[PDB]
Amino acid sequence: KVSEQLKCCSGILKEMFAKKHAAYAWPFYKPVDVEALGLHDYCDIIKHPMDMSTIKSKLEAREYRDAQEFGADVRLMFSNCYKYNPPDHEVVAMARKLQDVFEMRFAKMP
Ligand SMILES: CCc1nc([C@]23C[C@H]4C[C@@H](C[C@H](C4)C2)C3)[nH]c1-c1cc2c(=O)n(C)cc(-c3cc(C(C)(C)O)ccc3Oc3c(C)cc(F)cc3C)c2o1
Repeated sequence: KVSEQLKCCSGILKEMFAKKHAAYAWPFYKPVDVEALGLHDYCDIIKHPMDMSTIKSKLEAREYRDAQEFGADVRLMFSNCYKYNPPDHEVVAMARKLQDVFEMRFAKMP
């Protein structure tokens, strides 16, 4: 059922938070601290910021109708990173390693 795939989405997000991915996952745990980093143009270029904490809140508040809507937010998080940053930047390399974890689990969902 729809509520079985949303249970898997929780498991996928929990995995993305787990210790074994912590070295490359941490930049996506919470909203980009644009204040502290002095990224004055970030909110102008990124219209819909997204992060794993915001996704966790939305998932616990059952604001995702299906896995596809959860998926769109995970991919928005990564797209925001790929959009703002050059391809050589360390955060892009970290995004890709975490996205690979997401894409494999998301694809193998029953
Ligand atoms: C100095 C921060 C930064 N500067 C850039 C640019 C550098 C350059 C000028 C202009 C346009 C550029 C080309 C991208 C800004 N991008 C970032 C950037 C983008 C990020 C991003 O998309 N995500 C998802 C996370 C981070 C980020 C966030 C944080 C906290 C404070 C926890 O919010 C710390 C460090 C971050 O990014 C870095 C990272 C992940 C690894 C690294 F080695 C250095 C970072 C600055 C960043 O930092």
